[PDB]
Order: sequence, then structure tokens, then C-alpha cells
Amino acid sequence: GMTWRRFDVAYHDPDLDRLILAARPLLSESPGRSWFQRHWVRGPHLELWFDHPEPSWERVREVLGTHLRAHPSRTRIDPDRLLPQHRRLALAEQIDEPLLPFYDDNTLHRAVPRSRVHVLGSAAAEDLFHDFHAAASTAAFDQLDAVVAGESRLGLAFELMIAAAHAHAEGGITGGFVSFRSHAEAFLAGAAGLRERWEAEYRTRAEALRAQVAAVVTGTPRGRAWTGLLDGFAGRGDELIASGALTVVLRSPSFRRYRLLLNLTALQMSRLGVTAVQRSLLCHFAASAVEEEYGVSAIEIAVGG
Repeated sequence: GMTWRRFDVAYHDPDLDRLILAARPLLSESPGRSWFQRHWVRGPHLELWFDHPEPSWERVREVLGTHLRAHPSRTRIDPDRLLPQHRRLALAEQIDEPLLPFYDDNTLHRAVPRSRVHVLGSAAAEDLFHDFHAAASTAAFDQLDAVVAGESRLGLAFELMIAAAHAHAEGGITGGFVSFRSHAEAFLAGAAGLRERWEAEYRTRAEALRAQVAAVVTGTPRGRAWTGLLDGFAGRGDELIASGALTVVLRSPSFRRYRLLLNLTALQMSRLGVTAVQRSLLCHFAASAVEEEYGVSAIEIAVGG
């Protein structure tokens, strides 16, 4: 917190995948824990977090300098309409920090790490997330090779969601149902007319989605890699929800674990460039595919008595 460095790479092109990829050597060079995330404070930007002195500002400035100059971002923005969205997002995410001015495109800034303690629960909670972000930043680089190499971004994300529910939900995949239906019903309560669209988008892909669910449930290299990564944080997470040092079958200790590991997965989806809408769509896709593939209703009714 007095050790963490943060660098903000201002970039208004929503596609960051190639920029992120350029920055990979920096994190490999870093002897400590390093990580990155997409963020919006003072406009779209990439954030590079390092808890050790190396690489170093001038290293960072030269690596990202090359790329930024070679591959600039031509995208404009609307500061006038964007500011209100952020001022709301600041209240939502609970973000005290200069929202103004906006960074100019294609600029490297040095910046102070923000604290997430008042949001996460403890200092211990904050450390756990740093650890996860570090591990998941590594795994993000691989997943983004694939994506730039043409692969489905949304398809990779769905895979992580399904794998996580199967490994870590009480009762495997059918036990992640409610959490999927939850995330998605939340979004649709906030915009009625999308319900029907979400339904039509599932319907044309129904058997295709189910086939992916089944495939991930059986086991895939990517699926086992992700759940493995999450493994590392399950034990430590338990303690912190047990001890009360981490954000609140409400009281259920093994429902709390899962909700956390599902949030970590969601953060991975941000990192990979899956927006709130796409994330809402995947959750709907997941809830419906799981329903139809396993007759989750038949089951809920069955265990009714």
C-alpha cells in the first residue's frame, strides 16, 4: 500500500488486448507480485500494479513507449457524457479519487494505488485479491494469446464460469444455477425490454451452449487450469469469511466461498475484456443451458420433499 506501484496507460480504444500483450515482459521481469486490470477512472486505461521496485518507471516507459507510438489508439471519447457515468460509478464502486481531468489518449501516468479495504473487508482481504490478481494476470496472458489468435473471447469466459461452478458450487454444476440466474435477473430487472432479447439469444444457441456446458463438466485443459488456480484461494478465503475479515444459505460458509470464487472469475472476465452486458448475457446463457441440460427444475421440485 506504501509498497505498491501503479501505472496508468491511457488508451481510449476498448480493445486493449494487444497493449496488454506488449506489457507482458514487464510483469515477467517483475520479481514480486504484479498484475493488471482495465479501469475507467480518468477515462479508459490499463493499470499495471507492482509491489517491487522492478521493472522501474523508465523500463515501463520504454516498453509501453514503443508500443503506444507504433500502435496508437485513434478512438475519441465523450468526456461530457462520460463524467456523469463515472460520478455514479464512483458512488457504486465506492471510489474516492480524482475523476477529473481525463487523461489524454496514449499517455503513461504514474499513480497512487487505491485502497479497497473499505469495500473488501480487511487488509487481509486486500492481500488475498492482490495474490489472486497476480496469479490470474499470468493466466490472463495465455488466454489473451488465444483470443488475439482469433478464438472466442465470450467462449473462453463461459468456459471459466462453467468450470468454476462445477468445481466449487455445492452440488457441482447444477448448484451454480441459482447464482447464474441471480446475476442475470439482477441486470434484467434494471432493463425490462432486454429480457426477451436475452431469451432469443439463448434460444438460437441452446443446444450449442449445452454441448459446451457438458464438455467443460467432463473436463477441459482450460477448465482444470482455471479451477486449479481458484483452488489456491479457497482455503485462505474460508478463513477470512470465517473470521469476518471479508465482505458478506446467506450464512452458509460453503456458499460464501463459492460466491467469492465466482467474483474472482468475474474479475478475470473484466481482465479479458468482457463487459458488463456480455457478462450478463453469459450468466443468462449459463443459467438456461444448465437448466435445460440437467432438468434443474425437476431436481428442485424433487428435493422439495
